[PDB]
Amino acid sequence: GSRKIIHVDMDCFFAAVEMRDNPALRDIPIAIGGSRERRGVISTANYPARKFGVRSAMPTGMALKLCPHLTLLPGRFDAYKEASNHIREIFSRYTSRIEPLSLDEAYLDVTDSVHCHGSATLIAQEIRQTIFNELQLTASAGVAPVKFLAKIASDMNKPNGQFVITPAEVPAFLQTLPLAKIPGVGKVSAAKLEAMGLRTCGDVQKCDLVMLLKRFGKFGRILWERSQGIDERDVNSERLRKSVGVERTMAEDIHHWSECEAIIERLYPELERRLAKVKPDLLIARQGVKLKFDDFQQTTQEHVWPRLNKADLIATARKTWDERRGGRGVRLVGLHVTLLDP
DNA sequence: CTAGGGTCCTAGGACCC
DNA sequence: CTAGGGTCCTAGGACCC
Ligand SMILES: Cc1cn([C@H]2C[C@H](O)[C@@H](COP(=O)(O)OP(=O)(O)OP(=O)(O)O)O2)c(=O)[nH]c1=O
Ligand SMILES: [Mg+2]
Ligand SMILES: [Mg+2]
Repeated sequence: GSRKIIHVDMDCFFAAVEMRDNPALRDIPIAIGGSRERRGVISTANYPARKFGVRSAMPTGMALKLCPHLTLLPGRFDAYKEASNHIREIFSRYTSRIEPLSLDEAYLDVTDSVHCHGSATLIAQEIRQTIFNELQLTASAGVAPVKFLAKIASDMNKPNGQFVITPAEVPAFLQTLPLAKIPGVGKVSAAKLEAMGLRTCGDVQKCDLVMLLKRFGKFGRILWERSQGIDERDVNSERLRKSVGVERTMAEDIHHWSECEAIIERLYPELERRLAKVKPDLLIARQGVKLKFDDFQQTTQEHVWPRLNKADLIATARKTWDERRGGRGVRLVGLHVTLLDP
């Protein structure tokens, strides 16, 4: 045999950084997100805000109606990136088998670690404590024989705790595990399963695999596997970004093409900078645009293209604007690139 | 009264052999 | 008295943080 997988996850990541750097924000409801005037949402919130119901992805106006004392911060990305680089270097003291999933979390494979006598429990404990020292931030961790259980486990003694699932404990832990707790099983999937009388991993273990393949395709095989603790996904330390985009939601819907082009002119230098970091010569596989309309419908138009090119993005966006807008107002415009393969 | 990044999967149809 | 099957494009969506 069994692997030893750790998932490490920072507690309230953006709000914890802001609370550390400004202690007057410790005991008051705060969130990182865009204002109502800017038609924004909540990136995350601290625990004082959360007991009022403030959640990641909530429209900021709803957040303020739920928590009128909410203090709203714009977010300091360089502060968060600095912390994220530090925790990942901490991870590297313990193993090179590191798969970051976002700024604030990573799977570790410590199957063959000679740290703490190979105890994944003590390694996770030591990683959490080293992060508290040095960074003055708290993390939670999960320890399990496979990825998705380690990720579920990191949520169970959150914040500032951990939870271990041994191979012996997996069958009991699975029997009653709500399917919605499985990463990748979101609102729509969960509801379709519920409509089918499937709520827990116990329910799916009684199910015909062919039946699940019929109704769900590949996802049905994943659901069948995870429901009995099968998850052979290896921790991969060699993943690279495959795309780069820049996009903006305007405070007011635009209705004139010239406004669309003007926004593209503002977006293009930013996309160029970012593509330059990871690909100095700007060579790409595809590039294209995104529009989102006043009804929250959105469309993307992209095409094979060898090199980032502003004039081609504008011409593309003119086509999208002319052919797909349908007379609607546009609330967002975005630019997009997909990188080459090897 | 609904962000901005991204991952991955599926599907319809063009293209290739 | 005409190509199926594979691959490539491409748009859209579920989902993740
Ligand atoms: C979920 C989510 C997170 N984020 C950002 C803000 C978070 O600080 C960071 C990591 O998100 P999460 O790890 O999902 O949330 P969190 O760490 O803030 O809360 P928890 O302690 O329960 O794990 O990513 C968004 O911008 N939008 C989102 O929808
Ligand atoms: Mg977190
Ligand atoms: Mg996280």
